[PDB]
Amino acid sequence: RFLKVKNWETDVVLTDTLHLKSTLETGCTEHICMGSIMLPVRTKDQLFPLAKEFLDQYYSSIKRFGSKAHMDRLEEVNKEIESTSTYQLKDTELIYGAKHAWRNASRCVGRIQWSKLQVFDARDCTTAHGMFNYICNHVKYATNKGNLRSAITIFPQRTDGKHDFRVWNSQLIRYAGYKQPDGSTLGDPANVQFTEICIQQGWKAPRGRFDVLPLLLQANGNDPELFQIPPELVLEVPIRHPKFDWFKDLGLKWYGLPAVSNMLLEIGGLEFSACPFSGWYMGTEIGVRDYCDNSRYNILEEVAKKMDLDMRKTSSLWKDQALVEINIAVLYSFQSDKVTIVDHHSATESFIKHMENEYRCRGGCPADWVWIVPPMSGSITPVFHQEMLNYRLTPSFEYQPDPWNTHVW
Amino acid sequence: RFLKVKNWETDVVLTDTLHLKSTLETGCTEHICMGSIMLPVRTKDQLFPLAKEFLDQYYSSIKRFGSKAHMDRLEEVNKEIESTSTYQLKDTELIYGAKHAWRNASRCVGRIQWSKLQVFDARDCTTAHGMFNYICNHVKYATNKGNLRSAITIFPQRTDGKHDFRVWNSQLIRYAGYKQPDGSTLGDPANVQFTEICIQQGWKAPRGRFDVLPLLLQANGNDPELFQIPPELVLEVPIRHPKFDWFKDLGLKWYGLPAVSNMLLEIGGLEFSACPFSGWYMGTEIGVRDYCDNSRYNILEEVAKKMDLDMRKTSSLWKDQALVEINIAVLYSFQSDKVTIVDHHSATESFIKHMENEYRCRGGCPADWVWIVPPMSGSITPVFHQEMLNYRLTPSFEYQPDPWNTHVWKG
Ligand code: HEM
Ligand code: HEM
Ligand SMILES: CNCC#Cc1cc(F)cc(CCc2cc(C)cc(N)n2)c1
Ligand SMILES: CNCC#Cc1cc(F)cc(CCc2cc(C)cc(N)n2)c1
Ligand SMILES: C[C@H](O)[C@H](O)[C@H]1CNc2nc(N)[nH]c(=O)c2N1
Ligand SMILES: C[C@H](O)[C@H](O)[C@H]1CNc2nc(N)[nH]c(=O)c2N1
Ligand SMILES: [Zn+2]
Repeated sequence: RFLKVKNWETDVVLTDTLHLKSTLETGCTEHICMGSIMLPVRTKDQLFPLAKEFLDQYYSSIKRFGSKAHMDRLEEVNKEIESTSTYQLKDTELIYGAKHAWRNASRCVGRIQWSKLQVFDARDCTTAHGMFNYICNHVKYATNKGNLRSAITIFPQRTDGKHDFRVWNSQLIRYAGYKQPDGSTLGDPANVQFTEICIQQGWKAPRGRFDVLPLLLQANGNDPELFQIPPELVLEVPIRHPKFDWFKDLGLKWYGLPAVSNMLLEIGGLEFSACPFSGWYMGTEIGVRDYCDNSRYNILEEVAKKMDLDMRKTSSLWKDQALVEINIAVLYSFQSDKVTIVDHHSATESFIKHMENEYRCRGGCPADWVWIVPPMSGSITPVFHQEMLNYRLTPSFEYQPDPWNTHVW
Repeated sequence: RFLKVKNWETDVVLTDTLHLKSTLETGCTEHICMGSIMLPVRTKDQLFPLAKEFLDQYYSSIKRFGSKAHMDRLEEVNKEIESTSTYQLKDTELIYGAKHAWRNASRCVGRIQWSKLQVFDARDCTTAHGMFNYICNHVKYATNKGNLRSAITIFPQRTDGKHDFRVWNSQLIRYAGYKQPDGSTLGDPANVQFTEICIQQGWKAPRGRFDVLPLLLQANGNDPELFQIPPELVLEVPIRHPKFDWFKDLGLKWYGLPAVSNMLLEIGGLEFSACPFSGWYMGTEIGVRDYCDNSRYNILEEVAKKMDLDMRKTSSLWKDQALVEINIAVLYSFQSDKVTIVDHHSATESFIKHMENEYRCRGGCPADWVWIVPPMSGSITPVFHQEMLNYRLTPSFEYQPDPWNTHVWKG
C-alpha cells in the first residue's frame, strides 16, 4: 500500500505515498484497466466535508494546521454553508486552489511550472461584454509580445446550474472549419460543428483556411454572444523550414497561445465552469497532432510530395521522415519569431525532474503515461521508460458537457 | 454488462462483452491505475475448477459442449487429479491452449496471426541435451531460410516446483554484453549479467560486439548446461542504408529470429515453465529499441555525427532525424536479404483489423495501449487513436522470476 515506481533506463526507484490521499475514482477495477479511455448540482450535504478537506490542506501548506485561525476559518465556512447553501473562497485560497489544480493535472507534462501561475480573479463579472474584457486582458498578459506567461482567469462559481458562466469555445484561439460542396474540408475539421454554431448564431465567416474564430460567451445562463478578439492581440507564426525554401508556399501558420477554455475547475467542493487557462506550446502539439492527424489538417501527403519521397510503400517510412521535418520547422519558426515554445525532448526531461521533486517534497506525483509520452519519438524521451501511477487528487480540472447540448435556448 | 470503446480518428464504436470472462486481476483499483507498471506450488484444491473451465472452453470451441466426449474427459481429468494430484493434456488441448495464450496476450500487436502457430510437443524430453536438440529443430523450422514461420516448443510441465524445466536465456538468440574495467560496455548492455553467468559456467567468450550467446538449459530441476547453437542455424542480416553508403561501415548486424524463452505458459491450471516461442520482427524493435535506447547499443550519436546534423541544440531534432534513418536501414536490409519483417505502419493497421474482427466474432480483444503503440511516430499509426480495454484471460503467458535467483545448486 506504499507503492514503488521504477525508471527502467536509470534504475531510479521512487516510493509513492501521496496516492493514499486520493479520493475520486479512476474508472479502473481489479478486473479491467481503462487506462486508455479518453473520458471515463451539489446539495448542502456533500459540501462541508469537501470544504473541510480543502481548508485542512491549505492551512497545512502554510504551517497553520491546528491553529486558531484554522479553526476559525473552518467555523466561519461551516456557518456560511449552513446559512447560504454555499460559500466564498478568500483570494489566498483561490490562488492556492488554482495552482494546485494544475499541480494535480495527471495528463499535463508541463507541471514543473505549476507554482508560477498568474491568477486573475473575475468573480465580480456579470455580463458577456465584461467576460470579453477579462478575456482580452488575459490574452494580452499571457502573450506578452511572445514571451509567454502562464495565466488563468476565474469567472463566478456555479450556483443552481441555471446561472452558469461558460465559454463556448474549446480554446480561446482556434481556426474555423467548413465542409465544402466539393465534399472536402476547408480549415480545421475539428471545429466544423462549432463554426456552424457561430454562423447559425450570427457570425459572418471569411471562409478561409486559417480564420481565427470569434468568442462565444455565456454569462449567468443567458444566450451566448459573439465577440471578435482584436487581431493585434492574436500572435501568429508563419511556418518556414530552415532548409526547404519551398515550405513557405504551403501557406501554413499557427497561433502562439494555447488557451483551454472549456474545462471545469473544482476547489473545495465549489465549481468554476468558466476558467480559461493558458501556457505555451510543446512543439509536437502543433506539428504532430494539429498538422498531421488524419482528422485534422492532414498535410503529410502534400509535404512528402514536395520532398519527392517514395510514397509507394509504407516501409520506406516516408511519413516518418516528413513528420520530423514538419516538426523541425514549427520549432524553427517560433524560435525565429521569438515566441516561447518547448521541444518534446526538453519538456519531458523537465517532467522527470519535476517528478523527482514531487516525490521528494510531496511523496508523489499523479501521472498518466498514455498522455505524458509525446506522439512522436516516444522511446527516445525519458518519460517512456518511467513507470507512473495515475490517481485523482483535488483541487482539479474536469471535463464538462458542451454547452449547446445543455443550454435551454 | 457491456462496455464501449471508441476510435477517435474514425468514430467507430465497439462493444466489449468478453471482459465478463476475465478472472486474473490487473493491478488497478478504483483509486489507482497501474497501467504503466511493467510487472505485477499448486494443490489439488484450486486445480480442478481451473481444469474444468479450460475444458469447457475447449469443448465449446469444437462445438461439442456437454457431449459425452466432454463429460467423459471431465470425469477422466477429475479422477487423474484426485489420484495423481495433476493431469496430462491431450495433444489437441495443448495446441488449442498454446494458440489461445497468444490470442490472449494483450501486449502483442502481432496477434492477427494467432491461429497459424506451429506447436512442437516436447513433453517427452528428459535431459538438457534433449532440450538442445528440440530447440535446434525449432530454430531451423522457424527460420525457414528467411521465410519465417511462427512456432512454439513446449517442454514438460511443473510438478512440485523442484523439478522445473527452464531455458535460462531470455531469448534463444541474443548478443553478449561485456563490462570493461573503464566502465564502458562492449556488445549489448542488456545482456551483461547473463553473459557473466555463461562465462562463469565455462563459456569461452570471443569478446566482440556481436557474439551470439550459448544456450543455458535446465532439465528436471538439475543444474543448467551450456550448448552452442550451430552457426549455420543463426540467420543474421548486415545492416546497410539505401542512400547512405557510410552506414555499412558502422559494422552493424542483427539476427533474424525473435524467440522469447523466459515466459511461463499457463493452460487449465498447468504450468509450462519452458516454452520458447518465435515469430518475426517489427522493424522498430530493432531500429528504435535495440539500437537507440540509451541503455542498449545507443548509436544515435555516431549516426547523427556521420549525417552531420546540428547536434548542439536538442530542438534541432537531430535525434528524431537519425532515428528515422536507422529504422529505414533495418527494414531495407531485411527486405533486401529476403528475411521476413514488418514495418510499424503495416503492423498496427493489421492489428486494428484483427481487433475489430475479434469484437464481432469473440465479443472483445484485450489490449494494452502502452505496449501496442509503437515507440516511434505514435500518433500517425491508427492504434494511437484507438481506445483499448486491458484484462486477463486464460490460457496465458506470464512472467516468472529469473532462474538464477531461485535455483538450488547441486554442484
Ligand atoms: C506552461 C506550459 C505548458 C505546457 C508545455 C503544457 C503541456 C501540456 C500538454 C502537451 C498536454 C497534453 C494535452 C493534449 O495533448 O491535448 C497538457 C494537458 C493538460 N494541461 Fe498542460 N501545459 C502547460 C501549462 C498548463 C497550465 C498553465 C495549465 C492549467 C493552469 C495546464 C493544465 C493542463 C490540463 C488540465 C491538461 C489535461 C486536460 C485533459 O485531460 O485533456 N497546463 N498540457
Ligand atoms: C508473428 C509475428 C509477431 C510480431 C510481429 C510480434 C510483435 C510483438 C511486439 C512488438 C511485442 C512488444 C514486445 C517488446 O516491445 O519487447 C510483442 C509482445 C508479445 N508477444 Fe508478439 N509478436 C509476434 C508473434 C508472437 C508469437 C508467435 C507469440 C506467442 C506464441 C507472441 C506472444 C507475445 C507475448 C506473450 C508478448 C508479451 C510481451 C511481454 O509482456 O513481455 N507474439 N509482440
Ligand atoms: C477530447 N479532449 C480534447 C482536449 C483537450 C485538451 C485539454 C487541455 F487541458 C489541454 C489541451 C492541450 C492544450 C494546451 C493547453 C495549455 C494550457 C498548454 C499547452 N501546451 N497545451 C488539450
Ligand atoms: C522482463 N521482460 C522480458 C521479456 C520479454 C519479451 C516477451 C515477449 F513475449 C516478447 C518480447 C518481444 C520479442 C518478440 C517476440 C516475438 C515472438 C515476436 C516479436 N516480433 N518480438 C519480449
Ligand atoms: C485513445 C487514446 O486514449 C487517445 O488517442 C489519446 C492517446 N494519448 C493522447 N495523449 C495526448 N497528449 N493527447 C491526446 O489527445 C491523446 N489521445
Ligand atoms: C514504463 C513503461 O511501462 C515501459 O517503459 C514500457 C512502455 N511501453 C513498452 N512497449 C513495448 N512494446 N515494449 C516495452 O518494453 C515497453 N516499455
Ligand atoms: Zn488501470
